[PDB]
Amino acid sequence: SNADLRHIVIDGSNVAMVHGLQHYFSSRGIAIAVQYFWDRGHRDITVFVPQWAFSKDAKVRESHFLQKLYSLSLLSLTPSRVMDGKRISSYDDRFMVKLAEETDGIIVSNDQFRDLAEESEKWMAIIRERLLPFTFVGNLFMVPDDPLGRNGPTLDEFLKKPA
RNA sequence: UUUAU
Ligand SMILES: [Mg+2]
Ligand SMILES: [Mg+2]
Repeated sequence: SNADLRHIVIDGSNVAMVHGLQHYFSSRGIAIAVQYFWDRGHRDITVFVPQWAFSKDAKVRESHFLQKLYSLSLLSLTPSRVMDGKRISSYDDRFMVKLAEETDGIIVSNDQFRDLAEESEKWMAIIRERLLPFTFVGNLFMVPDDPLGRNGPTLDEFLKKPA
C-alpha cells in the first residue's frame, strides 16, 4: 500500500483449526486469512504449516488451498517426521517468532506464546506488541479494530511501521 | 510441542 506495511506471519495450523471448529484442519481458513491481508495491500506474507500437512497419510481438509498458497510463494513448511510410528515435529511456534523478529512483522494466531515470551526481552516484547488474534464466522475472517484493547493502537497503526 | 484456549 504505502511501503510501510508490516510483514504478516500466519500460524497456519492455528488458523486452520479455528476455521475447522477444532475438528478439521481447514485449509480454506488459511486462504481466507491470507486474502484478508492481501486485500489490505500486504505483499509480505508468510504462512507456516508443518511438513505433515502435505503428507498423503494426514487428514487435512481442502488441501488444494495449501498447494495454491505454496505456488504463490506464501507457504513455508516446518519440519516433521514419523520415526517408529511416532511423529516428531520441530516446534513451529519458534519459527513464527524468529521470522517476526527478522522482519519486524506481526503474528496472526490465537496462541498466546507464553512459553516463548519467557525466553528473551526481544521475544517477550514481540509477543506483547505484535500478536494479532482473530475470529471466524463461517468463512468470514474478522480481526479486531483494537488488537491490544481499548488503550492500545488501532488495527491500521498496528499493521504499519512508524514511517 | 499433530493447532489453540
Ligand atoms: Mg503451534
Ligand atoms: Mg504454542
